[PDB]
Amino acid sequence: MEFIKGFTFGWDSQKGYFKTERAKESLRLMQERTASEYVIVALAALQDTAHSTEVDFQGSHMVDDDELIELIDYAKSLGLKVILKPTVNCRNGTWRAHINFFDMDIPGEPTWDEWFESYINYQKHYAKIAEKTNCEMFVVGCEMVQAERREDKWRELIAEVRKDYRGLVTYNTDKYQEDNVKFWDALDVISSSGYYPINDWDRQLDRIEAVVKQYDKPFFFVEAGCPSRSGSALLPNKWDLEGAINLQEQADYYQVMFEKTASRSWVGGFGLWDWQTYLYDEKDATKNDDYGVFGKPAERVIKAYYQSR
Repeated sequence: MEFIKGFTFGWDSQKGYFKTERAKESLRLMQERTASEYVIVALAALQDTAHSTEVDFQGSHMVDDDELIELIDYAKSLGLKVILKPTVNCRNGTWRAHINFFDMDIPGEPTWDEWFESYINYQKHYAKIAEKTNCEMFVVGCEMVQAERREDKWRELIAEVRKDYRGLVTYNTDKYQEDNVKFWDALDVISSSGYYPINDWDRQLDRIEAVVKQYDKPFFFVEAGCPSRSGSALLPNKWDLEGAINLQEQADYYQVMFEKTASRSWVGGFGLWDWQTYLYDEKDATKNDDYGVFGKPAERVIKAYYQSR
């Protein structure tokens, strides 16, 4: 596997976003300003709470199949490779790492089999799209920490995805959880959200290196990045961190992340987080405290390193 110079796209998208010209424009800017060669198209189905059972991918929150195929087709037209990442959020705000049910099946109660029935049908639907558009990779889940223990149901899901998609298949685990997943053998690539503190890269990379050396599969940080806020470089996963705007902090994180990881040949790339479909105007970049790199010093750090290799 080649080093994945990737960037995440579309996380802000709702139904209709991908029909628009500005969506196509945000994508080209992302390729030109970053030198990304892969785009990770991250989408979010909806379920009501962390313990609901119906996973909704048809509502206004979700792009339609045709505008998704247009957008992927466009990315490939720009010369991009495409990684398709369909995940789930909760309407009540709960981070999906908490989706979880009783180990036992209780009569009046939601079960793992119900949630996996819906989530697998969600997954199969976009596996079919990943195959017909020839996506290079498909990531069947994202940061499902409390659900990772159901390795039986995940392999069932993976099996169902393989019936629909011939390509590379991975699961996206959370920071510090790279070894929590006991089903990497059923997959082709290992990937985590590498939101690691700016002062802790040596210890964490060393920990992950021992884990991936057991598997003989490529690995990459399918999520990684940092808001431009004071305090963000210590907790870069915290999207809602409270801090003053700080563009240098974001660039410093990126600069150290690449220094620390360029030495590990097993770090197989990044899905940097994240590039919005509806991009803010450049004039506004210096006032943006968010993950975006457009028009910030970090934009130049990322492209320079993606040039490096």
